[PDB]
Amino acid sequence: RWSPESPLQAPRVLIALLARNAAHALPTTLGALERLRHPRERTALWVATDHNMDNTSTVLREWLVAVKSLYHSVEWRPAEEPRSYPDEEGPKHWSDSRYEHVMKLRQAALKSARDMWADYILFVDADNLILNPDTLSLLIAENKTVVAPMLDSRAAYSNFWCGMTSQGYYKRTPAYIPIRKRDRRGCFAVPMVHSTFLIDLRKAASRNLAFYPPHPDYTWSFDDIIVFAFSCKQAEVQMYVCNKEEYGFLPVPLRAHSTLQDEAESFMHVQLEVMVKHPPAEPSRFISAPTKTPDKMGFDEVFMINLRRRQDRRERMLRALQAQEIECRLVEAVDGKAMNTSQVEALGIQMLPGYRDPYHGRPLTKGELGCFLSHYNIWKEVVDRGLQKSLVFEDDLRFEIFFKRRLMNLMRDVEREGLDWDLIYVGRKRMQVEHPEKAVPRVRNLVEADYSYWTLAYVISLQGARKLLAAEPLSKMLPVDEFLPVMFDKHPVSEYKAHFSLRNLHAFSVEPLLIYPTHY
Amino acid sequence: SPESPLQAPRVLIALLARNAAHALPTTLGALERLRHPRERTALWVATDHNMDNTSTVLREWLVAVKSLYHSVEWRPAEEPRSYPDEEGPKHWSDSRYEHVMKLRQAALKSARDMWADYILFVDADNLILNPDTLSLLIAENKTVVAPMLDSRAAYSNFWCGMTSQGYYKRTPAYIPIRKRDRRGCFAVPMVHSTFLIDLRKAASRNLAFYPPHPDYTWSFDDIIVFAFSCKQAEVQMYVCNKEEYGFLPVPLRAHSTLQDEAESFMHVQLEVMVKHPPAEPSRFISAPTKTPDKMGFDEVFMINLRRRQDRRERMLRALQAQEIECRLVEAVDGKAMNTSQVEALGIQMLPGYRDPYHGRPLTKGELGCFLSHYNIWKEVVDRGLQKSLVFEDDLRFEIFFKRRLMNLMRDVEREGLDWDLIYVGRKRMQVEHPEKAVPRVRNLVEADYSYWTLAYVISLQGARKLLAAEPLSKMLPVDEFLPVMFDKHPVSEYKAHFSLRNLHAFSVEPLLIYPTHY
Ligand SMILES: O=c1ccn([C@@H]2O[C@H](COP(=O)(O)OP(=O)(O)O[C@H]3O[C@H](CO)[C@H](O)[C@H](O)[C@H]3O)[C@@H](O)[C@H]2O)c(=O)[nH]1
Ligand SMILES: O=c1ccn([C@@H]2O[C@H](COP(=O)(O)OP(=O)(O)O[C@H]3O[C@H](CO)[C@H](O)[C@H](O)[C@H]3O)[C@@H](O)[C@H]2O)c(=O)[nH]1
Ligand SMILES: [Ca+2]
Ligand SMILES: [Ca+2]
Ligand SMILES: [Cl-]
Ligand SMILES: [Cl-]
Ligand SMILES: [Cl-]
Ligand SMILES: [Cl-]
Ligand SMILES: [Cl-]
Ligand SMILES: [Cl-]
Ligand code: NA
Repeated sequence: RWSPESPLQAPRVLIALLARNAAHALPTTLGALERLRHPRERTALWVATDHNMDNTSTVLREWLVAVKSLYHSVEWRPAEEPRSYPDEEGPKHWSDSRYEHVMKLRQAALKSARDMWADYILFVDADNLILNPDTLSLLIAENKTVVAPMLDSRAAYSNFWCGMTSQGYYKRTPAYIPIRKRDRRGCFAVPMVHSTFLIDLRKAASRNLAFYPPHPDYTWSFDDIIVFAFSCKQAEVQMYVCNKEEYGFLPVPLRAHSTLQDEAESFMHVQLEVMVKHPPAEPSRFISAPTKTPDKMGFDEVFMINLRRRQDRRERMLRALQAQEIECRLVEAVDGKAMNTSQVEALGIQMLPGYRDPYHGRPLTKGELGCFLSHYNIWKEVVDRGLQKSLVFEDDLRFEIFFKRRLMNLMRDVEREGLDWDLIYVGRKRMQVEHPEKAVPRVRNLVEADYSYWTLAYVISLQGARKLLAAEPLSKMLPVDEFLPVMFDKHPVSEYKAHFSLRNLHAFSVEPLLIYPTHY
Repeated sequence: SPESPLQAPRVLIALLARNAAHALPTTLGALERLRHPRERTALWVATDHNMDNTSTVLREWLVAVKSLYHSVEWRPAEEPRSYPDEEGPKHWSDSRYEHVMKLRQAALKSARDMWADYILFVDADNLILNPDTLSLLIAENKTVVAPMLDSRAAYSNFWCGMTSQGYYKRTPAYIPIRKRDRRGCFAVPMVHSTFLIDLRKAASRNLAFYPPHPDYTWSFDDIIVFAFSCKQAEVQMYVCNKEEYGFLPVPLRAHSTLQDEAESFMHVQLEVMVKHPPAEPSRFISAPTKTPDKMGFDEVFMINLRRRQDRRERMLRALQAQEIECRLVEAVDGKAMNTSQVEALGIQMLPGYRDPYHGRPLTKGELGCFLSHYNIWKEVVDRGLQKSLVFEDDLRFEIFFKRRLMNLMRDVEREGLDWDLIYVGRKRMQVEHPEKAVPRVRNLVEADYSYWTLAYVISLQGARKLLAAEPLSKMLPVDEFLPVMFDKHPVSEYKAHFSLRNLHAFSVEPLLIYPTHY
């Protein structure tokens, strides 16, 4: 008698989470873990927290109380005091006592996973955003003993090394950049993975892995990720990292003497990166992130040019600003194509005679016409309202880490040196690279702007806005990203600089650039 | 870059023990020796309503083995020692049925809560000889599968039919499965006692030992409730008989006794030693020492060729387990006698005998076999042994052999019966009609034509009658010489050579001893 058997239940996974000073990330992080597409009855939670200066243990307690019932079992290990290690130089410093405790904690979770007869233990760092809900399944599918998903960061940094130095140090190899950029996809044998990775406790070799104490043959630095990575060579467990698709993101780790506000803003920049091509990462339905309140960053006005039909750029940029606690006046761009040639003459507009595209030798486009007129209207509004220092934004740009603090301090430095300035490039395309641009003395992170090529974001002074309107550019219309290099007299073509008599613009660029385009 | 092997699946062995002290050294010994990794095994043990030291045996075993297993759960309950609504230790009152169903549901919840792959139920008196039974059952990849355990009778731990009312039902499938005629894993409506549940299967979630299913309307019986639970879960119960897995005592009536159980499980140990080495106990439990006696006979003999050590040790083991003590009579090797030593004894064959099957004359083995029985006959007369019991060395003891044989001799001597010979093991030849009953003495018949010498009781008056005929001059095979002496041999030529055939011979009925190999 043939009789069909019912399906096998999903593998049993223990999600082990260590949390110290992570209240900034838990709404986005724990919310992602809830929504993992793995049956919660085949999932268990293991949570350890201590040495907190923020309200990390409170947020965890409330999340766990909220989801305790959906899971197979929950383990809760808080420790309110002490709030910091007796041998630390700061919270972002990795002392040996901190290295030891975290090693003991991951061993504790590992033993905890073994004792409950789980199939897998998945480690997730508290600021590791596992955006893809299928990540756990895809990692279980590769059938590796220790496999990790390649999480994306703002820099080359990711949760894996391609080389190692026979003394445990990091090592570049030709394979890193290809894997990191998803040019080669697959699951690659690597000497080091960390942050988030999946251990398959079904494999016999997993019985020989340990996070603490180090292997008897260990002879390297007291460093948690090195100790575990060495446990894998001795167990002959090969570590793998996969990038076959996107899984999640993570912030670049700070230095020892970094602050918590550094870390908080770093994870906020992670949320920005996600929004470059994804919807904003949603929080848990039981945890709320604290209300933020924006400001103008000390400028007199913050503009953002946006064409009304570009709705999604608008919503993205306003989300990107809200999270940075930045507020702006939205300025509706002039649709150049919507201008019949009658309305073009009604404003006295004529192209700069004999203008050709620097790459296709073509005339001024209706699109560039509207772009110029949008900035021109902002210059007109600057003079009307007498705005001393205004910040101008276009609507398709990605922000650097610590954008607000880094910009507010250059303005404070420029002011304390009383620098006579008209225009400060916050984002541009530096066309003069063969020798460094002339550093501006006494003002850190500021150079004299040579030939540039964009208008993504700049700071304009009321003096500068007068100098630009003064040139009467409407009659000699030129792409605004070239009208400016003409005005600070660094444009290459001399024929163009002839049509403008008084080219007296003090133009400086922020160095390095704080704003880049989304698409490149 | 190769991946390491997967660990063995995770099994929880659930063990409900009540009044099992007679079995646990043997049963637990079998379990602790299963070929399946101990780290991939967990123990769940619950005991209560004990009248024997079951609690102490399990505790003694658990304390020893605890440190080798993934986990040990342990649920003892010393008081009360018996159910308030019971009629005896072998009575299954509703309170017992309810408590047992709850303990199995308790184990099923335990196996689930600990993320086990399988829960294995083994009753405390189920002997799992085959160490591969657990691995073999896991391999069949079923959701509820039981190994077919062997019993002394047609009983086993499965049914082939179940009525619309939940009652047992015979089908033509049962006997071939039971005898290992068909060897597979067969879908059946009932398995119990020892079976394996696959907790990896989504359907195993719907299984429950207690409470009964909402649609349940049958008797408040534990095995029925679980069987109906699989039905509602659309889980097919299977039983496999591909090889031998283990043995199992036949259950007893409600008004049965603890000693009936202890001796009935000893018969499993006996049935095991028929074709296997004896079933060893756990190396962490000591079995209770046994004090052998003589059963009231003046002597108990056991004929054994000195060369046949295998037979000797087996019989000695079988006798010790039954608390019976014997006098080993080294047999007479009829083949080792050169013709001159045959003549020294003055032995002539009965002129004309030929085997009723292949027609050969009397053999050398049949000679020494007669001389061994003959030499014991002399020793009964020598020592004045009123009643003695004679054993050969290749015979299979029935259940309750000791008490049943003692009780017969007791009814015999109470009725003052003029007896000479009592077959305990034989081959009955007259089978057309029943042999004659001996009034006022149950389980005893006047022996007609018989044809074996496995086991028999003999009296001093009988030992004299045999030696009186002086058979060494007219020697038949010893098993034909007796039906001559009590005047039933079909060959009147053979009965002619014996002038006086006055022997009073009887037979236990049914027989208490049978041959091992046929
Ligand atoms: O005393 C502590 C220190 C850290 N953590 C937790 O352990 C994880 C460490 O995260 P961090 O952001 O603080 O660490 P980094 O971003 O600096 O990157 C880390 O990546 C590895 C983590 O897998 C190693 O911890 C490595 O030493 C370290 O550089 C976090 O989940 C943190 O919350 C604790 O529970 N208790
Ligand atoms: O109060 C109790 C009653 C019983 N048991 C245990 O239950 C198992 C089965 O009981 P028995 O072996 O004494 O009874 P049976 O030999 O007759 O076989 C059983 O066959 C099925 C096996 O489950 C059913 O349990 C059925 O009720 C019962 O007859 C035994 O291991 C016994 O130790 C307990 O632990 N506590
Ligand atoms: Ca981190
Ligand atoms: Ca039984
Ligand atoms: Cl420093
Ligand atoms: Cl310092
Ligand atoms: Cl320093
Ligand atoms: Cl114990
Ligand atoms: Cl049979
Ligand atoms: Cl039955
Ligand atoms: Na420092």
